[PDB]
Amino acid sequence: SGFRKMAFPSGKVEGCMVQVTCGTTTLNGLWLDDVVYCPRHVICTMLNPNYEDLLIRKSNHNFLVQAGNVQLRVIGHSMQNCVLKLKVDTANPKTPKYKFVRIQPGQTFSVLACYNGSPSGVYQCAMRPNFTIKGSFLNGSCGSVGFNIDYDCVSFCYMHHMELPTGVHAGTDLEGNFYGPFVDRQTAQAAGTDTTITVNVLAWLYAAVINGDRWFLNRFTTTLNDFNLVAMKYNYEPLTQDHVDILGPLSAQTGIAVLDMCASLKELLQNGMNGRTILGSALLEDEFTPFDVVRQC
Amino acid sequence: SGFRKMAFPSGKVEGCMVQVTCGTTTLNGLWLDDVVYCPRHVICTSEDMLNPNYEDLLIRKSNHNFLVQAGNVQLRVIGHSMQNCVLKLKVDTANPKTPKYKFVRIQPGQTFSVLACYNGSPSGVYQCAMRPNFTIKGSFLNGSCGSVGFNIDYDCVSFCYMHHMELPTGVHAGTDLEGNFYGPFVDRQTAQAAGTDTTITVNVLAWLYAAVINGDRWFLNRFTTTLNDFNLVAMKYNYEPLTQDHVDILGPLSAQTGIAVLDMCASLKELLQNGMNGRTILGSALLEDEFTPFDVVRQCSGVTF
Ligand SMILES: *[C@@H](O)[C@H](Cc1cccnc1)NC(=O)[C@H](CC(C)C)NC(=O)c1cc2c(OC)cccc2[nH]1
Ligand SMILES: *[C@H](O)[C@H](Cc1cccnc1)NC(=O)[C@H](CC(C)C)NC(=O)c1cc2c(OC)cccc2[nH]1
Repeated sequence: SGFRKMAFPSGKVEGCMVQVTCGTTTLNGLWLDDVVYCPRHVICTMLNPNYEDLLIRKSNHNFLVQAGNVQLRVIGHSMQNCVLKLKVDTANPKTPKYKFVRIQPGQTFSVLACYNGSPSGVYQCAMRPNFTIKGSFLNGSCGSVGFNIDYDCVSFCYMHHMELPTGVHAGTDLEGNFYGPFVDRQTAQAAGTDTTITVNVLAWLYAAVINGDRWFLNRFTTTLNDFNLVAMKYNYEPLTQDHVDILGPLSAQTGIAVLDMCASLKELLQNGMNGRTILGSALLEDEFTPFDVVRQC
Repeated sequence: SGFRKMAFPSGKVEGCMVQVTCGTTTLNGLWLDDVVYCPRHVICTSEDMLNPNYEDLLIRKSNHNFLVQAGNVQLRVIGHSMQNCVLKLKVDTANPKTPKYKFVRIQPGQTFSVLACYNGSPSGVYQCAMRPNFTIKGSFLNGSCGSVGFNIDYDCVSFCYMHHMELPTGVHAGTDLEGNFYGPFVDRQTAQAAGTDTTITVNVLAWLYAAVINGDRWFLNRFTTTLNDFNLVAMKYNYEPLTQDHVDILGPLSAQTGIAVLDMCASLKELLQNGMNGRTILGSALLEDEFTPFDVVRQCSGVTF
């Protein structure tokens, strides 16, 4: 029992992390097979780069790639969306089975925060509805990646690129397509209104229940359309039938019908928590997916 | 910027986790050089667990009653020792992946990372604190036994915790890697009292500094206090008394922020007496005490391994 925000073991990703330097700039790259992936702004001196015109000026020898102390030799370079892809003479012997994945808003993943090619720490976070993440990313953290692990397979879903003036974080998938509307330029850019991930809050109540926290369990039910009315009011994401289907196995575990759980949540939204806690949080937690709960419970 | 509860990178420990089986009980072991460390309660039986005589039980046991599996490989158990509450199963092969490591006994209030494992296979990593009452509030399911807690100092893995049991209340208890329990607990199936917990005052202060460093200053007040008057508020709220040693350890944080320790304490006093008024600090509606002052500086300066 017990319930913690857990990250995936980071070892398979630790073995892919390298340092990439171009000119003055150093950040992190991901080394898989004989390719090294990193943010393309590694080639910048920043307020509106022409990335094609700045890339042109660079040649293979202008890129220094270091895997621990081993200096890799760069035999090719190309730019795909917002990532640069450096061909190196040497396939990474520690490449795990991996995939590249574009996650949907609401899904979760682990971040291995790195500096100069070396790991500092690992932590779990969620792709917000507005396509940002609330991480811990200092200068030099760019190129750190987010990932999920299924048995033996590393699904890479995020690579870090920037901090917004608000202090949240934006980045790309490993094809270099930004999540959200952001661009890799040094402007004030607006995230967008955020919202809570309702299907994740419900999953976490199911987790609370499984752990003996049941005080919020009310004697009401509600309808999907009537709950949704309340969720719009409290900037919660609309709950869909797909979400109900997803919450089914937790419903049958606890014997609490999803729409019953929705009525408990409605009353929580409408009257607060009254100073109590749920799984040791005084807030409604929306960064656990239904899959996350099942994996841990 | 940003501040997260961050675990150490777990790679060096992942290569040390194995699956240990004795009779019908399987759980996790830690394989370092030619030794596999695990909870001795692995040798026990359903009917033995109210008060096992571990010495008697260990004598009836033969190396070949112990199956240490490492991935697809199976390791050759050569010897069997018992050190306090841990078993020491000597195997033929040394772990080629053995990190540089230490065994360390930590203090209440310090933090570490747990690599939660089931069947010798890593499941997830998370950062937690040894509570003042020597329990931990983790996430541990049957078969999570023998998972380990550690800290990393650039190169060297300091193992401090090995998980043994869940108390009837749902919190966790375990030992150091010499098998000595943290707290009054014993490795038997009986009710055992954790006894009163307190909040780790020095860690709450460290986390308020982390909040200031990250732009979250609303709680900063125009007051001061002394240690003694602070420690009167704190005891009322089951906060650990703050010592001069604690104030000394916060000094680097006071210096980078411009906020005297006792000033920050005055702000915490007010927070205990009046709550947060529905507001958050670093995303939390409660006061967080699982970041030590070393954790804050480490994360905020981006230390690496
Ligand atoms: C780790 O494998 C679990 C710890 C745990 C975690 C969460 C909830 N419960 C237990 N394994 C254990 O071995 C603990 C150790 C005791 C000393 C607390 N549990 C048992 O050892 C145990 C109890 C038990 C019972 O009920 C008494 C019946 C059959 C087998 C069994 N094993
Ligand atoms: C890459 O290491 C840093 C990552 C970082 C640093 C500190 C905190 N969090 C993340 N990212 C950058 O240097 C990028 C470079 C891009 C634009 C090519 N820029 C930003 O991350 C950035 C620009 C910017 C602006 O506009 C100047 C305003 C506020 C915040 C902000 N962040």
